[PDB]
Amino acid sequence: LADQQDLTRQVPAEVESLDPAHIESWTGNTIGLDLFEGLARIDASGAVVPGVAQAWEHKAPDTWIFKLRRDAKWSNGQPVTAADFVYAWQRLADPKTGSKYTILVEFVKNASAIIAGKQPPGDLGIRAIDPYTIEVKTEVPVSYFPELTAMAPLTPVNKDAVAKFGDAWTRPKNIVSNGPYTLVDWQPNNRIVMAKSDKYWNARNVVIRKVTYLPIENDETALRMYQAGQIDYTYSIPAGGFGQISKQFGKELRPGLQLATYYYYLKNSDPALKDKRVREALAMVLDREILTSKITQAGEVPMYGLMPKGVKGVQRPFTPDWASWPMARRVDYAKNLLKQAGHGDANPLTFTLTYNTNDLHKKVALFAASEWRTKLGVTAKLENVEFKVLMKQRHDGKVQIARDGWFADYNDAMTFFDLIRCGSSQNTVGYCNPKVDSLVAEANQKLDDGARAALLTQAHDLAMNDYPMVPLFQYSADRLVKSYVGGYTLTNYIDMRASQDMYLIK
Ligand SMILES: [Cl-]
Repeated sequence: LADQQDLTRQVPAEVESLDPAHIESWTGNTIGLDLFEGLARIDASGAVVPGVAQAWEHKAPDTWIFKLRRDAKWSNGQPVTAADFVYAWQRLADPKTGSKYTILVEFVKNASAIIAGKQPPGDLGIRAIDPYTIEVKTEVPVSYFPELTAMAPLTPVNKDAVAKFGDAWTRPKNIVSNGPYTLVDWQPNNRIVMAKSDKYWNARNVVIRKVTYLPIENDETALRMYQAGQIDYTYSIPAGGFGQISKQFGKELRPGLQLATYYYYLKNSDPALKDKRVREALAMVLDREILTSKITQAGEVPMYGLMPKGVKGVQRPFTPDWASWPMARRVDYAKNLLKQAGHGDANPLTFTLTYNTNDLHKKVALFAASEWRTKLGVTAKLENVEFKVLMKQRHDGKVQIARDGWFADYNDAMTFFDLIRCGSSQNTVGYCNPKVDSLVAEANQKLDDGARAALLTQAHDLAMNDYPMVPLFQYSADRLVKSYVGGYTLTNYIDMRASQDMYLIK
């Protein structure tokens, strides 16, 4: 081990919140999971390992038991118990809380009714049998339920701290948390600093003593800082840079694909975008082969639906008929769709295309705009905003076409269905197809995984034929991590890599 154990990690934007109930993003989960620990954790390899729960058991199809360790503590020295989880999950489910991430608790018994305000939060199917024993009842059987409990929004929250401090409870001077690190400094758009916690039950095995998170929007600037030794661990690499970066940094460039999809949000209540024919036309004209081979260049794979190849629970991704058509044929068909929809040359379309400030996103957006102009005569005006603002605008439908992207929360197709299920808190495009939903509910009754998969595949295909959004490609996991950073693996496919699992060598 190295004498010094400070780690500096770059994140793509200012974090939206450090309150587990309001955490929505990759950045929020990465930072929040250093500060809070749930029933389980995802380790450096991507494996689900014990968190506050030392063990768990699938006692019945709809029932899980979690046995908590007895020495889990909050940062103020108070014990962590079953009651803390009951409170946290009820709070998450309560619509008065206003969480945008109710999807994770939705599998729990009665959660839907509670979210809808039909039943009180106390009815939620999580119970403290005793201070160290948790019982969770689910609406339907979920074989992988423990994976979900490793995400930030299901971490416990300290009732007293929230009660005493209200909206200021996550401020460094007020916050109480139970993870391997405690928050020392939070300067928005500047830095977040955290220090190893001596109260964490597994402190003796936590090597990294200080973690610094720097929000840097521009990948090139991030690269410069990495090169200067200001950063040990980047978010990604600049678009089009793989070649020169590989030559200069070699194996520090950690390669792979992620279980994550890059796509354009479409406002489904838009007067034009509400027409499936318009959405489809916009989708079929974009050349994802050129996009990936010439613009992104980091191994990204063209995608036409939400399911990345390799995700458990479906048989295969969605690949539309036209994916293998000559472009000229693609364009003719798409122009005819616009005509059919009443948006021919007599009624030209203009949209605003909003993305979060970043060089890759800008490049992708410029490409889409030119593609749509030259092939369809559709005008997309580019607009860049801060990521936090973009997220809010998508929720509120204040953007028409928007840069979006989803990282799997767990390795099953269900995580991607959170984007298109009627009424889901993360269905921001506003799509609703009851047949798709009923097919999913049916799939989740199947006793056989094969049968389940078939139905989920059918439901996914059915949804994508409606083109509720525009999938572009599968995210590349490529990033730079210094040679002296140990513990990094290439098998963490959802890219949930906690600081406590790494260590500095040399
Ligand atoms: Cl394509």
